Amino acid sequence: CPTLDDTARGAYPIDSSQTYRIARLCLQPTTFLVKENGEFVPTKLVTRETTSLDQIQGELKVNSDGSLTFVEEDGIDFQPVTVQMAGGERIPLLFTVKNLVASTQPNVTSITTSTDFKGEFNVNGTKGQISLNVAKVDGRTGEIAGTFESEQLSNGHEVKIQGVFYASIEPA
Ligand SMILES: [Ca+2]
Repeated sequence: CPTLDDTARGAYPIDSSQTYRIARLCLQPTTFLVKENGEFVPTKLVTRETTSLDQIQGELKVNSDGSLTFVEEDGIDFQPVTVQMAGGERIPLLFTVKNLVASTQPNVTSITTSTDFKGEFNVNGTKGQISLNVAKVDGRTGEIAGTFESEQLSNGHEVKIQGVFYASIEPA
């Protein structure tokens, strides 16, 4: 995924008289864990091609409490990934956030390094939860970066996916 400029700094103010969108959200997994004996255990990524989900986008709606809700409306729908257990079993997964609806804390006056988005997604047989932890904001450009954690049930397994993300926020 893209990265922020090395001098990126500040907060990204949110004008309550305007409406906003996520123009691009890219999720780059760094870890796939699969439940075995009740424990999420690490697996090795086998897929050599890109595993990132990119181009995710949609409105950021305002709720009655000043929180923002991101509604995914377009983007790459899924990425097929294969991971390998320690003992050699290869497991195909579809990494996705299709139909994501995710909200921030109340009283959004600016996107900062303490902003979080939490929500759920669901597509076909997968039901999932994800948290986006913003870690860096470029207030000039609307670019943000952070880490994410998702949990879902893809292909008969319970899977946790974690990684880094990049996003760009802008007025409608
Ligand atoms: Ca944070």
